[PDB]
Amino acid sequence: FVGWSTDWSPYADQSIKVRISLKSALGDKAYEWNDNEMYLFRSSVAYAMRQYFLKVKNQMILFGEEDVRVANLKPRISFNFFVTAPKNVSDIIPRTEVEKAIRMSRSRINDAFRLNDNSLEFLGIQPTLGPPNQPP
Amino acid sequence: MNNAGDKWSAFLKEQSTLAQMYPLQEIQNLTVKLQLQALQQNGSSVLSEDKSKRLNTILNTMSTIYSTGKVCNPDNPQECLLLEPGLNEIMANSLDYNERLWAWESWRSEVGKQLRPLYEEYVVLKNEMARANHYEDYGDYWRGDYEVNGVDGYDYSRGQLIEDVEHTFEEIKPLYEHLHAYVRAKLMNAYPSYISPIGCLPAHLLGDMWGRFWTNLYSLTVPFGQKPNIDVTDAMVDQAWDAQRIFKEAEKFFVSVGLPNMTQGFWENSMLTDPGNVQKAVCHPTAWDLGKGDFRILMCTKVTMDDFLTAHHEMGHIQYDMAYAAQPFLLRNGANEGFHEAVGEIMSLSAATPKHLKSIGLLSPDFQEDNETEINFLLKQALTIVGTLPFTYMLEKWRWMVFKGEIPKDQWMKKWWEMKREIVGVVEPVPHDETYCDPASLFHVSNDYSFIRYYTRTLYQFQFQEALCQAAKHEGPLHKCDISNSTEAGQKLFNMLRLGKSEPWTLALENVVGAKNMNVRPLLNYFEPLFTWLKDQNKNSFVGWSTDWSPYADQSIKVRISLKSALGDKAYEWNDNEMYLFRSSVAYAMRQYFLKVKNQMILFGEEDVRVANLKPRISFNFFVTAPKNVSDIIPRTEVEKAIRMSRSRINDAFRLNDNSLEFLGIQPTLGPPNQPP
Amino acid sequence: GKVCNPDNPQECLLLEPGLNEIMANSLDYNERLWAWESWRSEVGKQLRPLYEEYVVLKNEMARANHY
Ligand SMILES: *[C@@H]1O[C@H](CO)[C@@H](O[C@@H]2O[C@H](CO)[C@@H](O[C@@H]3O[C@H](CO)[C@@H](O)[C@H](O)[C@@H]3O)[C@H](O)[C@H]2NC(C)=O)[C@H](O)[C@H]1NC(C)=O
Ligand SMILES: *[C@@H]1O[C@H](CO)[C@@H](O[C@@H]2O[C@H](CO)[C@@H](O[C@@H]3O[C@H](CO)[C@@H](O)[C@H](O)[C@@H]3O)[C@H](O)[C@H]2NC(C)=O)[C@H](O)[C@H]1NC(C)=O
Ligand SMILES: *[C@@H]1O[C@H](CO)[C@@H](O[C@@H]2O[C@H](CO)[C@@H](O)[C@H](O)[C@H]2NC(C)=O)[C@H](O)[C@H]1NC(C)=O
Ligand SMILES: *[C@@H]1O[C@H](CO)[C@@H](O)[C@H](O)[C@H]1NC(C)=O
Ligand SMILES: *[C@@H]1O[C@H](CO)[C@@H](O)[C@H](O)[C@H]1NC(C)=O
Ligand SMILES: *[C@@H]1O[C@H](CO)[C@@H](O)[C@H](O)[C@H]1NC(C)=O
Ligand SMILES: *[C@@H]1O[C@H](CO)[C@@H](O)[C@H](O)[C@H]1NC(C)=O
Ligand SMILES: *[C@H]1O[C@H](CO)[C@@H](O)[C@H](O)[C@H]1NC(C)=O
Ligand SMILES: *[C@H]1O[C@H](CO)[C@@H](O)[C@H](O)[C@H]1NC(C)=O
Ligand SMILES: [Zn+2]
Repeated sequence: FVGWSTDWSPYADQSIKVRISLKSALGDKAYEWNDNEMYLFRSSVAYAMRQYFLKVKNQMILFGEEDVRVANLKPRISFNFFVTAPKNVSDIIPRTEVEKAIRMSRSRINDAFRLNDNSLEFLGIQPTLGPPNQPP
Repeated sequence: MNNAGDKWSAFLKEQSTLAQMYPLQEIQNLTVKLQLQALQQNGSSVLSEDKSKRLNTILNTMSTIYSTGKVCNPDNPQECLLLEPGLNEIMANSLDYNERLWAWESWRSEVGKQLRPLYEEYVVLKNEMARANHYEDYGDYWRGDYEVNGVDGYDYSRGQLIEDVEHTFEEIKPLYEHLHAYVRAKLMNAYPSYISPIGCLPAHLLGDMWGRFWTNLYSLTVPFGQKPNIDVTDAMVDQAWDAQRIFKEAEKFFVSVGLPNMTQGFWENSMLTDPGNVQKAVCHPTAWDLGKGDFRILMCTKVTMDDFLTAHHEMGHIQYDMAYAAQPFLLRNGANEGFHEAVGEIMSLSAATPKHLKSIGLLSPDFQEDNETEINFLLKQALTIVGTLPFTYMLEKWRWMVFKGEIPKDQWMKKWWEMKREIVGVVEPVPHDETYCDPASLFHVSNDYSFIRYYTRTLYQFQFQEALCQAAKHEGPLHKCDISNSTEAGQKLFNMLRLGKSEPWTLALENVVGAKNMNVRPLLNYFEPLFTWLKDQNKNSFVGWSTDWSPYADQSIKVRISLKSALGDKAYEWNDNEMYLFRSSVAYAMRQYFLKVKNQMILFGEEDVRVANLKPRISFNFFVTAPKNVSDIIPRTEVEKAIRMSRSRINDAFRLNDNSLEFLGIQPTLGPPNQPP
Repeated sequence: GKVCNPDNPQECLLLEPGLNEIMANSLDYNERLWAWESWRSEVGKQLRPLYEEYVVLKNEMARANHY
C-alpha cells in the first residue's frame, strides 16, 4: 500500500483512553484542568501501577509520574496514556496489566478528583454497580 | 605486574590447599602453628563458584562506582565533577553553606543509591563466606586480626576487642565534647543562623566530604591567628635543601637513637626525586620491602616541611621492615594491622617538635615558643587525631552491627544517622530514608577495607611515644618531647620491632609500654595542655549536644494520620505507595499555590517533599525544597498557606476528613452557622 | 551533551562518537529507541527556553532591520 496514514503510532496499541467530564459531575465549583491536574493524574496512575505490582505480582517497581506518557490532549479532557518500565523506555507495560491495575485502584483515582465512574471513563474498563440484594 | 601477581596468587592458593595436611590440633610449636594458620586460611575460596564470581563482580562494581561517580550542577548539567578533583576542593575550601550542602547531598544521592543494593548483596555474601570459615559473621573475621590464643595470659579473644574499644572510647568523650563545643562556637561566626549552640554540627560543614577529619576546619577555628605557625620550609630553601639531604637528616635522626644505618643499595635504588614528565611514576610516598634485603622508598619529594615529615614517616616504615628481616617470610610484618603505621607516625610526631627543628638548624636558636604557639599546634593536631576517633569508632560499630544482623536491612540509615547524632555529634542537613547508603560513600566501606585499624593505631602511637619519652627522661609536656640521642629508647623500640609477627601483639606492647592492652590515657596526657584551655574557653558555651535539633527542624510541618478511626474496617495499610501518593499530593498543592497566588510556574515533584521521622502512628515531618535547589527550603508559612488552600483535595485523596489528617498548625474552619431571618 | 545508559550511569556517550555509531549501526529496536529518546530528552529540554528567547530576539533584530 503506497502512502501512509497520519493516525497510526507505535504506542497506539497499548494506549488507554481517558475521558473526563468535570462540568457535569461537579456543576459549579469545578476546577480547571491545568497542567497541575495532569501531574496529579499521572501521579495517581503511577501509584495505581505500584499498588498492582506490589499486591499481585509481589514485585517492587518504582514507577514515577514521568513514566505515564500522555498524548492527544484535547479540550474535552480526553487523552491517551500508557505506562512504560521504570527506566526502560523500550519496555511498555502491556495494556491488559494496566487495565487490571486501574480496575484494582479505580476508587482512589476517582476520589482524588471527586469524580464517580461516569465523569472519569477509561474506555475499556466498565465498572460494576454491585448485585442487588434480595429479601429472604 | 598482572602476570607476576597471578602467579603469586596461584602459588599462595595451592600452598594453602597443601597446608591442610597438618592440623593445628597436633601442632605444638608456636611459630609453626601460626605460620600454618597464615597459610591455611581459605578466604573467598570456601564459597561456591557462582557465589565467588558474584562477590568479585559486586566488589569490582562498587569500586568503579566510587571511582568514577559524577555529580553535576543542576544549572549547567553539562559540567560534572568527579570525587577526587573538584568535589574534594569544594568540600575543603568553599565557605558557602549552599554550595557545600549541594556537593554533600549530590554525592550521597548519586553514588549512595547506586551502592545500596550492591552493598546488601555484599553483606550477605561476606557473611556466608565468614560463616563457612567458622566465624560467627564477617565482622568477627575482621576482628580476628587481633586474636591471640594459647599463650597463658596473653590470649586476646576476638569479642574482647569490641569491649577494649568501647571502654577506651568512654575516656575520650570528655575531651572530644569540649573540642566539639569549641568548634561549634567557632563555626557559628562563619555560618551564622545555620548552627545552633544547643545542637549538633551539620554534616557538610566539617571541612571534609564525610567529616572523617577536621583538618580543613583549622582556618575557621585557629585559637590565636595573629601568631604564625612554625614553618621552616623557607629556611630549607635558603639553605638549599634538595630532596637528597632531608633523607640524610632523617637517617641521622634514626641513628641518633641507635637504629642501624641505611643499606648501600637503598640510596641507589630509591626515587627520592620526581623523574619529571619524561618518566611517569606514582607520587604517593610508599615503602617497598622487596625481600632478600631490598628496601626502597618512592616519593615525589619537594622542598617542604610536609615532605620532611613524610620522609621521616616512610623511613620509620622501612626501619620496621628491616627490623624483622631475620624472621621467616610469613612473619615479615607488623604485630597487627595497626603497629606499622603507629611506628611510622611517632617519628613524624617527634621530628615536628620545635626543639628538633632548632637543633637541626632549620629553626633559629633565638626562637622562644609561646604558650599560644603550643595551643595552636595542639589544636591543629587535635583536629586531625581527635576528630577522627569518634567517626572511626561509630563507623566500625555500625559495620559490626550490620554484619552481625542486629540492624534489619530496612533500618540501616535510620540507625546510622541515629548513631552519628549521639556519638559523633553530627546531624544530617536533609533526611535520608532507606534508599540512601551514606556509609558506602566512604572509600574504606565500598572497597571492603577494615576501618578499626585507624582507631587502635591512633592510640598505640601515643602509648609508644610516652614510653619512649620515659626512657629518654623528658620532664616537660609530652607534645614537646623528643627522642633524639636516646639510645635507651631506641633499644626499647627495637626490642619490639625485631619481633614482627613472631609474638602476640600483646607481648610486643608489653616490651615497649609495659602493659598488655591498649590504654587511652597517654593520648589524654598528650592533649592535657589543650584540654585545660578548651575547658577555660567554654565558660559560657554549652558543652555537649542534643540528639533532637536538626537544620531542617524549623520549617517542618508535622502530619499525623489516623486511618483506623476515620475508616474503621476497610482501611488500607500505610505502605510506601501511600507515602508516594501523599508526597505527590503535597507537591500538587504547592504547584497550585505557586500558580494561583504568586503567578509563578514552579515544577515541584514528589522527590522535593522530604519526609522524616516516620512512625507507626503514621506521624512524620515533611518539608518542601526548591525544585532543584536543595539549599533552598520553602519557608513554613508558604507551605501552610498552600496546604490550607488545597486541603480538601488532599483529604479526598485518602478519604480522610480534617480530623484523621491533622497538620499540627493548620486548624480548619467548620463554617459559620447561618441564622434564620 | 551527554546521555548515559540507565544501567551503568557511570558510562556516558557524547553525540559525535558512539551515539552516531549506535544510530547508524545497531539493529536493536530497543537500543536505537533508547538512544533517540535519551538524546531528545536530555538536550532538547535544555534547549527549549533558550530557543524561545532566541526566536524572540532574532525576530526583534529582523524587524528592526525592516524585515
Ligand atoms: C527493556 O525492555 C525490553 C523489552 O521490551 C528488553 O528487551 C528484551 O531483552 C531480552 C534480553 O536480551 C530479550 O530476550 C532475548 O531475546 C533474544 C532475541 O532472540 C534472544 O537471542 C535471547 O536469548 C533472549 O531470549 C527479549 O527478547 C527482549 N524483548 C524485546 C521486546 O525486545 C530489554 O532488555 C529491557 N532493557 C533492560 C536494560 O533491561
Ligand atoms: C538556592 O537557594 C538559595 C537560597 O536559599 C540561593 O542562595 C541565595 O543566593 C543569592 C544570590 O547570590 C544571595 O543573594 C546574594 O547575597 C550575598 C550575600 O551578601 C550578596 O553579596 C549578594 O549581593 C546577593 O545579595 C542570597 O543571599 C542567597 N541566600 C541564601 C539563604 O544563601 C541560591 O542562589 C539558590 N541556588 C540557585 C542555583 O539559584
Ligand atoms: C619452632 O620451629 C622453628 C623453626 O625451625 C625453631 O626455630 C629455629 O629455626 C632454625 C631455622 O629454621 C632451626 O635451624 C633451629 O633448629 C630452630 N630451633 C632453634 C632452637 O633454634 C623453633 O626453635 C621451634 N620452636 C620450638 C618450641 O620447638
Ligand atoms: C578450607 O576448605 C577446605 C575444603 O575446601 C576444608 O577442608 C578446610 O577445613 C577449610 N579450612 C581450612 C582452615 O583449611
Ligand atoms: C651511615 O652511613 C653514612 C654514609 O652513608 C656514614 O657517614 C655514617 O657514619 C654511617 N653511620 C654510622 C653510625 O657510622
Ligand atoms: C600564657 O601565659 C600567660 C602568662 O601567665 C597567660 O596570661 C596566658 O593566659 C597564657 N596563655 C595560654 C594560651 O596558655
Ligand atoms: C644530639 O647529638 C648531636 C651530636 O652531638 C648534637 O649536635 C645535638 O645537639 C644533640 N641533640 C639533639 C636534640 O639533636
Ligand atoms: C462490581 O463487581 C466487581 C467484581 O465483579 C467488584 O469488584 C465491584 O466492587 C462491584 N461493584 C460494587 C460492589 O459496587
Ligand atoms: C472556614 O473559614 C475559612 C476562612 O476563614 C474558609 O475557607 C473555610 O471554607 C471555612 N470552612 C467551611 C465553610 O466549612
Ligand atoms: Zn604509612
